[PDB]
Amino acid sequence: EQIEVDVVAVWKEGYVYENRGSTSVDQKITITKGMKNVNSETRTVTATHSIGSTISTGDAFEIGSVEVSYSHSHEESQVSMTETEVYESKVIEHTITIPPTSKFTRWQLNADVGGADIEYMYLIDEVTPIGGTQSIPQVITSRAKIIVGRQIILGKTEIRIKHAERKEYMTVVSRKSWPAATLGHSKLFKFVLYEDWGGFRIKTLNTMYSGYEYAYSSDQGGIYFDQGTDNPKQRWAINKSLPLRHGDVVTFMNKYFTRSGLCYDDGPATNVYCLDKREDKWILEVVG
Amino acid sequence: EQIEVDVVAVWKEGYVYENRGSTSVDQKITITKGMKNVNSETRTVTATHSIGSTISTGDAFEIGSVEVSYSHSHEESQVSMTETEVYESKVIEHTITIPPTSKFTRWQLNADVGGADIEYMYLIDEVTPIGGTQSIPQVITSRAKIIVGRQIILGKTEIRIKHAERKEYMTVVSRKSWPAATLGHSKLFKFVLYEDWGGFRIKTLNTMYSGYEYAYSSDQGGIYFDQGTDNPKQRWAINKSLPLRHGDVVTFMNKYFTRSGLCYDDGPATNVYCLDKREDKWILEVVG
Amino acid sequence: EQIEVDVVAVWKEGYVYENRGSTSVDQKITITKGMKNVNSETRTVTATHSIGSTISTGDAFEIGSVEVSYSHSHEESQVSMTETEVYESKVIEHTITIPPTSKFTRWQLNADVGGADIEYMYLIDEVTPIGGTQSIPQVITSRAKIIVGRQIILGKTEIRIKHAERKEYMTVVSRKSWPAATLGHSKLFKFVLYEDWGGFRIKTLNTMYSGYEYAYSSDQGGIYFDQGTDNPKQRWAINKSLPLRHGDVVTFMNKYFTRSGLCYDDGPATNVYCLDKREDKWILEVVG
Amino acid sequence: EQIEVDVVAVWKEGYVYENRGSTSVDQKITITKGMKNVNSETRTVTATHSIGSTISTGDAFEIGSVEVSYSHSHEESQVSMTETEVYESKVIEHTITIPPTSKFTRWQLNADVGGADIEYMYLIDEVTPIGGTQSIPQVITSRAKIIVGRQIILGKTEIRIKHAERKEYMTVVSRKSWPAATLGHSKLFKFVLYEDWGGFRIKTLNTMYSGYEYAYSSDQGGIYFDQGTDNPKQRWAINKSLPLRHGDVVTFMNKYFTRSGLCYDDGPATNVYCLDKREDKWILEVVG
Amino acid sequence: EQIEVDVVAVWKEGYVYENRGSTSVDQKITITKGMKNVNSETRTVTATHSIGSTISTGDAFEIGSVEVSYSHSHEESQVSMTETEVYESKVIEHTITIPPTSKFTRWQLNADVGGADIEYMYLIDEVTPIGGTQSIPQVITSRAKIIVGRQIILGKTEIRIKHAERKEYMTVVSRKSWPAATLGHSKLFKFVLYEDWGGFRIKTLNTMYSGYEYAYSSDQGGIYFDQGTDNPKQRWAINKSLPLRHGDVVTFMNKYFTRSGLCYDDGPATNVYCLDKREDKWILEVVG
Amino acid sequence: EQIEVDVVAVWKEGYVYENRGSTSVDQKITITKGMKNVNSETRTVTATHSIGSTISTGDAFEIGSVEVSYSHSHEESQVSMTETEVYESKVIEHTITIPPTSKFTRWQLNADVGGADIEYMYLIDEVTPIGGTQSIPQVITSRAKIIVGRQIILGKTEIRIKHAERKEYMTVVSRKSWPAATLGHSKLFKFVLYEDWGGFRIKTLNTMYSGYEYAYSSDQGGIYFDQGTDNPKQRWAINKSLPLRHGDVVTFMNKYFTRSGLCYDDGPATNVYCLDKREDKWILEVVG
Amino acid sequence: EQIEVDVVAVWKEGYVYENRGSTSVDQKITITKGMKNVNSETRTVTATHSIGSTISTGDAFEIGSVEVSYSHSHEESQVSMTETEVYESKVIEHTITIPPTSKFTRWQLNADVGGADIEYMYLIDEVTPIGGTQSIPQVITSRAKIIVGRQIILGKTEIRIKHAERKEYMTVVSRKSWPAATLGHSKLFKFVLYEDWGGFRIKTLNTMYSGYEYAYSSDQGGIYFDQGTDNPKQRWAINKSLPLRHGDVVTFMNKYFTRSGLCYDDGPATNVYCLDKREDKWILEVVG
Repeated sequence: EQIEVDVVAVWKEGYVYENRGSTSVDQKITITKGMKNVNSETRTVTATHSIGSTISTGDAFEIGSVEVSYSHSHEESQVSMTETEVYESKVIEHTITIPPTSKFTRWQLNADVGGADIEYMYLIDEVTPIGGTQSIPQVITSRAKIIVGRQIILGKTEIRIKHAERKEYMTVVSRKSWPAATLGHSKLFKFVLYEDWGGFRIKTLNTMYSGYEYAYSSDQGGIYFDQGTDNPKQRWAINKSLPLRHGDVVTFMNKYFTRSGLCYDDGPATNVYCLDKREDKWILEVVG
Repeated sequence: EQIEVDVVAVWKEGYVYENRGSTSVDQKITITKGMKNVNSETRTVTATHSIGSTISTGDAFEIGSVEVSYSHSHEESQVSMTETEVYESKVIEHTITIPPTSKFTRWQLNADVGGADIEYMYLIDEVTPIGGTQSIPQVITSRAKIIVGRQIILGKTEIRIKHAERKEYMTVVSRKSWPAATLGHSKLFKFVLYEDWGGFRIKTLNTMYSGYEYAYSSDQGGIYFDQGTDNPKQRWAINKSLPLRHGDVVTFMNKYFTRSGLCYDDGPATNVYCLDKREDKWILEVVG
Repeated sequence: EQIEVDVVAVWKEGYVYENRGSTSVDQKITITKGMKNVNSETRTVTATHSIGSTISTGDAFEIGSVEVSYSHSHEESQVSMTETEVYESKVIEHTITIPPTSKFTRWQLNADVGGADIEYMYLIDEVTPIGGTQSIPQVITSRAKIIVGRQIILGKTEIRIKHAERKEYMTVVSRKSWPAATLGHSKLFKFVLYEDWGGFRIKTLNTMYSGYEYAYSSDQGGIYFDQGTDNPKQRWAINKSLPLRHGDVVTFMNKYFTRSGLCYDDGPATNVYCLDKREDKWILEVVG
Repeated sequence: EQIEVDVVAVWKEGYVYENRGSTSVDQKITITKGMKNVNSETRTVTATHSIGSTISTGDAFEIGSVEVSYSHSHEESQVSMTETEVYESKVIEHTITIPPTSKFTRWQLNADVGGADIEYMYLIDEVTPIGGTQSIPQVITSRAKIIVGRQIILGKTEIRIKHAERKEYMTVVSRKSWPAATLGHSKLFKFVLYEDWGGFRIKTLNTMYSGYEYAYSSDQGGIYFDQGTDNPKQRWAINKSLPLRHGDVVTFMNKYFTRSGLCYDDGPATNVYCLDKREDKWILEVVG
Repeated sequence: EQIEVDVVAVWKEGYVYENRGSTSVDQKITITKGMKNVNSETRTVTATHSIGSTISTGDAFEIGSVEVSYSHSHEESQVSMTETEVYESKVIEHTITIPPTSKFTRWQLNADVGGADIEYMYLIDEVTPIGGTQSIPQVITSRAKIIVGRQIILGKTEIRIKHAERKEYMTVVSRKSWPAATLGHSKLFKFVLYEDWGGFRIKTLNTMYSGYEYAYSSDQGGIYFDQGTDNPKQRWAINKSLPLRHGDVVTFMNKYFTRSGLCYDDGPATNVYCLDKREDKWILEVVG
Repeated sequence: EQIEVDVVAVWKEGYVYENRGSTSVDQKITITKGMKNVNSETRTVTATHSIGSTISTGDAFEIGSVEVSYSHSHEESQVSMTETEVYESKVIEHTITIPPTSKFTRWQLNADVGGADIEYMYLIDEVTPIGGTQSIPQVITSRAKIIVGRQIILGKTEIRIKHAERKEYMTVVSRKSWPAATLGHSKLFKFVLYEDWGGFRIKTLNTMYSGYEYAYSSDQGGIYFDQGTDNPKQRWAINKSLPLRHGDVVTFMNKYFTRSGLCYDDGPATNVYCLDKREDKWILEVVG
Repeated sequence: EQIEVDVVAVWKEGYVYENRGSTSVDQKITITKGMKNVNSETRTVTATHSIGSTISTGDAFEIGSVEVSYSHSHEESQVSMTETEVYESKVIEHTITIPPTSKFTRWQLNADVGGADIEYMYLIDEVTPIGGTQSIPQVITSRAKIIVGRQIILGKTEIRIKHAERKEYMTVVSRKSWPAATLGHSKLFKFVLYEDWGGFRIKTLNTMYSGYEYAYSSDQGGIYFDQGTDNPKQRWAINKSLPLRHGDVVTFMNKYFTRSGLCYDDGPATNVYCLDKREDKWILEVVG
């Protein structure tokens, strides 16, 4: 089920090499791009035992005083660091033999695909004789055909929500005596996105307490589930325009709490919050 | 005993290279992905001995005072750091000679297999002439055939539980005068998963105290074994839908304590707890 | 829709190699240029419990005093560093065999394209016999043809604003009871640039409160939206001369607050400010 | 519009290799030159809460005293480092097979071009038989032909000033109720250099307040714009002798404040100052 | 305008390799020499706000005392490191196949050229059969022909002085109401070296105050310009014997202040001093 | 003017490889030897401003006391590190194909040449069949022919003294009202070594004060010049036996102060001292 | 003057590789052994100037007190680190193609030569078919022929003593009014080893005070020279059995002070001591 689309590729970085000499030139251009995230968690437990003892004689031994301050201190400290480095590089080398009196031109464009919100690095290497009218592509526009996943029909489509950075699915647990959203490795928990005039409602199918089905943000910040109402707190706002599709990255922004968005945070007894300035990317996928 | 399945591969990262020049181009793309975990445990023992002695004369030697504060301090400190670095990389290089007036297109998809919860990196390299209608695959869906292990029949199947990160099996030991779960290298300890209307019950076969067979979470957090009851504390919730199979990664989430899950933690005299926000991955395997 | 333009390339770095010997020489020149940005965020929580106890006897036990100061201190500290290294290199090697009694000359120019504000590294390698009249290019001027994107018609063109460094779009949220600009991953929010005699007005289409449409800077610094007036606070100044085009990097400088410019900053409940000495680069793109 | 010039190349570093043996020798000489600039900006926020409580009994409980000093301290510190490494290397390898009974001689000269103030590394490799009269070039003088940019006619030439290190153009903003120079990404701001008997005057075309056109240094240090007068404060001194040309690196030194020069500095509400011992390099370029 | 000269090359480092076996041996000797200079400049701004409050009750609440010392401290510190690494390596590899029953001998001499004060690394590789009378060159003397720059005629030669390490020319500015020497990027400032019976006088041509022409050292240390006198303070001593030539590295040592020499130092409002134990190398060059 | 000499090479390190198999073996042995000296000089300037204010009420507000200790502290610290790394490596690789049933034997000897005090690494690689009587060379003695520089005739030979580590010549300056030795870049200063029955006298030719010609050590440690006397303080002791030659490394040890030797040290207003336990190597060279 | 000897090579490390497959296998085994010694010497000079001023009003301003404690502190610290890294590696690679159904066996023995106290790494690589009776060499004994230096005749042989680690010869200087041993670069100082019934006596030839010739250890520890006596303090004990030879590494252990040995140590005014637990290796060599 593919769809046509207008891709646009804006410039990023160019490079030209005008070989004028009689000899040819071998040329190698390596573009490296590398992320490296490290998450350390040191716990330290220091324990000191100090025994001070001062012997002083000023009043009775009149003429002056001798104050002998002995002191001892045994300090036992136990540290325990725990790093977790994760790194990802992408080297891209291109070896080209540039002929004599030919200029080589690399144009690195960043091709952003419309609709789908996909982007890809679009290099353009040319080798042509000199002198000539140089054609620098500031913005290229290509007509692409995206092969696309199954469309999510809002209402009557069971989709499981997944956090993109964590790779942990959205689950339902009982905080207080209320159903509440939490990140978890379980794929059993499913959701159904609904659309009213107000906005998007995330309804659960697997809920502990019966009736309490539609997700909403509390005054505190945490996510709980309530009954279907006309409350703007239980509505949400999706970043991508309809229709929603398989493997679609979205960011649920609360309608009442306009600033805040559905996100991960290390809270007490719940870890899916609607905090101010938090637009966490949720990949949503469909069940078989 | 293989089974059919719908694999789906969502986009991750793309890359295009439009060679337009008369000369061909050799191209090398190295994708590195490397984890590195380091676990240090420093113990430090400092020991100071300080001998202060102050001689003061203000009262008797009237006009002012001379206060001579001598002091000494011998500090013997012994440190003992112990790191344990473990690193795992996976470099993936692809050398390709791109012909003249041909574009090369790499599409990196992340192929998530349905049911089994397996995922794999699915690269798609193409080399085709220009200009042409570009076909960007946002979501590919493939029909795969998983060769699958032996199915776990809930009741009448002896399975030993194993912690995925630690590679240590679940064992039974006597905490207080109660059988309790602990991580250990022994494979002799076996379990039988049962399913009632409430949820999943982890029953032991090798227990110290007779009768106390089914796993349950205490008010404290630690795991103990009790008799068969209608208590939701002794039920559990598995992340993968049935049927359970060999080499299946699961996360046992307590039914009463909805937030907490069966997990590893450095506690006193037991190291398998049901702590809040802890979904530790247990690979469960079948005995021969 | 391409346009002609005068490119100018000013000198950066030169290099000459006069091989005079009878034997030829293989020559390899690697130009590396590498950025590496690292963003750590350590949170530390130290917790000390100290129990001092001093036993002193000076008054009653007359002749001097024995002051025995015992003390204890248990210090539990938990650190949690989180780095996020991102690095980008660009190595450029050129292997050339220089013949006998020939000089090789590399001239590295930095070719700045006019109008479009694009720049690219322009190397010039020559190989010629010796001795000869050396031709050093301080400033080359080339006539280029920029392939350019769709032109933004000021008024009647829906453009979404995007922060260049963050790759986050400009969005509208309700700060206080006022519509206010914020960075966000949502592409649904669109803007229309207007031009009066005073300057450039950024009007929103998707606003929460009706009427409050045109962006303006407050006395505090934060960006809010107001009605259309003759106020210089709601005007702005764009760095590139007209016409504005697709994928155009701009810097909106407030007309009233001449120093300040539309920018990202970690504020409370809004993150798009007009702070003094802040010229953040906004790529603006057109909707399909 | 090229011009002739006398290039002079003074010695830097030599190297000789006298192969005397019957076998030839392959020789590889790599000259690396690498800059690496790193700009970190750590912000740290420590927050301690300490609750000391001491219970003492000396007066009433007569014979001595027991002073029990309990104390607590919770220290929450949040660090946030942000490095920005930028590195640039230039490796230059030359592989040469030196024949038997031939000496190889590399002479590295630093060729400084006259007038234009351009410099380039000028290597001289020779391979010749032995023994012979060695010709060491301490100072070579070459006649070059610089291809030069468009000449700046002082008065009636609109030139935009650009900071070389920052790559940020000179702009005009309103500090106090006075037009003042600031660095900015806007290319709209233009200047016209004038020459009187006193010195060089930097006049603006785009000024906020009408009349206040010519740049001058204040008693504080900051740059403002005033009317045309016979004041030496508004004159300047350019490092390169006339005529000024496209892509010309200059350093504007104030005539009154002889020590100080037009430069970048992080001041409050203006960032282009005339500070003592500051000769910042301004590339000045011409408008199309 | 070349001149003959006696080069002398004293030993540095030798190496011999006596291959005695029937098989030949490939041999690679890499001599690396690498400088790396790093110049960091960290600025740190710490700001603490601490609110201590102690509540004590000893006098009225008679029997002992409870002293409850609460305390708070918010410490905001901003660091800003700025390194500037510059590195220069020179690897020199020589691959040689040593034949059977032949010894290879490398002798590294450091060839210091007379008069001109130029030096160069002079390797001597030999390959000869064994056994033989070994000829170790402790000191070689070669007759070279230096190609030399234009001679500086003392009086009637305009030369601009340049600091070798900084690559900044000597300039004249007004410190107090006196002309004073400073480092600067301007090449407009010229000097004329004069020679009397006493020593060398550095006269300026471009001076602010008329008459004050000849350089001299003050009692403080800084360099100013005075009228022509018989004062030894305004004389100087050059390290190289006459005649002075183009691209000549010199060190101006004051005649009165025999220890001190013309040098760079970060002083207030002047940066060219005559400090004790400072022999900074000034390259002096001639104007076209 | 070459001279014969007995070289002796004592053992350092051996290595044997007995290939017994039917297949041959390629073998590569890399001997690396690398020095790396780093000279950092950090200057730090911390500046604190602290404003404490305590409000206390105990006497008047009778029953106890409230002591509110507010405090503030602004700490501005500026650091400025400056490293200067210099590194020198010498890798020596030897690739050899060892034939079947042949042993390869490397013997690394350190060949110390007599008289001249030159040393060089003397490797001996052999390849021979097995089994055989192994010939291990503990001490080899070779007859070499040193090509030697011009001999220094003690008296009537102008030689300039040079510090080996610093590469700075010995110069004469006026400390107090006395001529004194200092390190400097000037080659104009010359010396003449004289030999009496007592020892070696370093006489200057270029001296400021007439008569004060012969070098001597003071009671303080610094080097000054005095008239010719029978004082042992002005005599010296050279490490190499006569005759002295060009490029000869010597260590001048004072005859009176037997422990101390002529050396470099950072003193006030003189930097050539005769300190205890200081045998700095002076290369002495002859003038043309 | 060679001598026969029994070499013995004890096992160190083995390695076997049994290739059983039909395809051959290329195999590369790199043994690296690398020493790296770094000797830093940081000198730091901190200088604080602190101006505290407290204004207090409690007595007169009755009801409580305001105590305003202002304070200032300017801390100027200058650090100066100086590392001196010296590293030496020895990589040893052996590339071998192991044929099908052949096992490769490396046995690394450490061959210690008798008498001479020389040792060398003795590898044994074998390649043979499988299966076979494996012959593991725990201890090999080879008959070698050491080519040996000139024998030292105890009495009537002038030998100069040299410290192995420092490469500095033993010299004589006047500590107090006594001749004393010191390390120095001078080769003029010679010694003659004598042997009595008691032990070895190190006699000097070049001594300052006449008569005081034979080396002995003081009660302090330092080495001085005395007349010939029957004192065990002036005797010594050599580690190698007679006869002593050229380039012989020895350790002189005092006969009276049995624990202590002739060694280097940074003492005041002498640097050759006889300290407890110090067996410094002295290479002793013969004069020509």
